Amino acid sequence: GVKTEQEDVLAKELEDVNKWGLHVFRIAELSGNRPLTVIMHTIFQERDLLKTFKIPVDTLITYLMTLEDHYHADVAYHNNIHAADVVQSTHVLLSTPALEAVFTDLEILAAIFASAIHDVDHPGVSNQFLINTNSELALMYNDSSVLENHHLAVGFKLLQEENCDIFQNLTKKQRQSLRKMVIDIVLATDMSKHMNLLADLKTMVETKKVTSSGVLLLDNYSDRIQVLQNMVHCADLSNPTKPLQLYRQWTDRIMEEFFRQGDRERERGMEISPMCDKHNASVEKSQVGFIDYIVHPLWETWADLVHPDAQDILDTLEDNREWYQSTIP
Ligand SMILES: COc1ccccc1COc1cc(C2=NN(C3CCCCCC3)C(=O)C2(C)C)ccc1OC
Ligand SMILES: [Mg+2]
Ligand SMILES: [Zn+2]
Repeated sequence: GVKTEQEDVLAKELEDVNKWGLHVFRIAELSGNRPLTVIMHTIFQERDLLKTFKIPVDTLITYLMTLEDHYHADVAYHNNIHAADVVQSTHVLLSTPALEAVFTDLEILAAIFASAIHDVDHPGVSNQFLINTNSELALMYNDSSVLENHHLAVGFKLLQEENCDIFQNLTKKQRQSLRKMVIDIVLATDMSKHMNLLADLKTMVETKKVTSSGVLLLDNYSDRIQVLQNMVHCADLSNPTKPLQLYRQWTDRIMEEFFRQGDRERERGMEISPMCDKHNASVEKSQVGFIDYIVHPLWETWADLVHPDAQDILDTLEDNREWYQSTIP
C-alpha cells in the first residue's frame, strides 16, 4: 500500500502543482502520458472537490482516463499535455489573492472542468481549415466556433461512459448552472472572441469595484462569468508567461502542428495560413507579433484586474518577448 519509486518521483513533481511553471512535460513522462488525469486528481483532492460534489473517486479516475484518451497523442500541441497545463494554470489563477473567496465551489469546478475539456478531440488543424475543407465538424456546427462546440459536446458526452458520470450526485439546479458556465467558458476560448473578451475585461478594470478586503466585487453573472472566461483564456494563452525552457517546448509543438497544417494546405491549395509556412515563415517574429498583439494586452489587463498579483508573470512575459526579439537575424 506504498507508492512505486516512479509514483514517488511523480508525487514530488506534483508538489509544484500550486506554482506557475510546473514541470508539466516531466509529469507527462513520469505519469506514463497521463498528465491530465494526475493533475486533475491532485487539484480535485487539494480543493476538496470530491467531498463537496460527492464524486466517487473511481468515477473521477474513469472519466479522467477516458477524457485524456480522447485527446490525440499524434497531435503535437492540442493534446492532453496542453489540457493539463491549462487546467494547472487555471488552478493557480483561481488562487490569486485578489480573488480570495470570490468564487463558489461550483464556479471553481466549472473553471477547472472547462479547462480539462477545452481542447478535447482536437484534430490539430484550425476552425478555418475545417471550414475550408468542408469537414463534417464544420458542417455539424454550421461553421460557428466549430472546434470549441465539438470540445464541449465530447467533454459532456464522455460522462455517459461506463462509470464516468462525475456529476451523478449534483442536483438538477447544480448541473444546469455548472453546464451553462462550462459552455460559456469553453466557447470563450475561440480566438474570434478575444477582442470582445479583452474589451469587456478592460471595461471591468475601468469600473473595477473592490470589497471590504482588497478582493474584487462581482455581484452579477455577467461579471462573474466574464472573469472566469478571461481567466481560462489567460491560462490557454499562458505559454509565453512560462519559463523559456517551457515556452520554447510549446512553440516547437505549435510550429509542428502549424507546419503540418501548412503541409496539408499545400497539396490541397486553399492557400497557406498566417505564418504557417516552414518557408517564408519565421518563428521568432511570429512569437513577438503574438506577444505584442494578443498575449501582452491580455495579460497586462489581467495584471491590472488583480494588481499586483500578476507582476512576476507579466515580467516573465516581457523577458521572453525581449528574448525572441534579440534572436531576430
Ligand atoms: C502569429 O502567431 C503565430 C503564428 C504562427 C505560429 C504561432 C504563432 C503564435 O504562437 C502560438 C500561437 C497560439 C495560437 N495562436 N492561435 C491563432 C494562430 C494564428 C494567429 C495568432 C493567434 C491566433 C491560436 O488559436 C493558438 C492559441 C493555438 C498558441 C500558442 C503559441 O505559441 C506557444
Ligand atoms: Mg481551443
Ligand atoms: Zn487550448
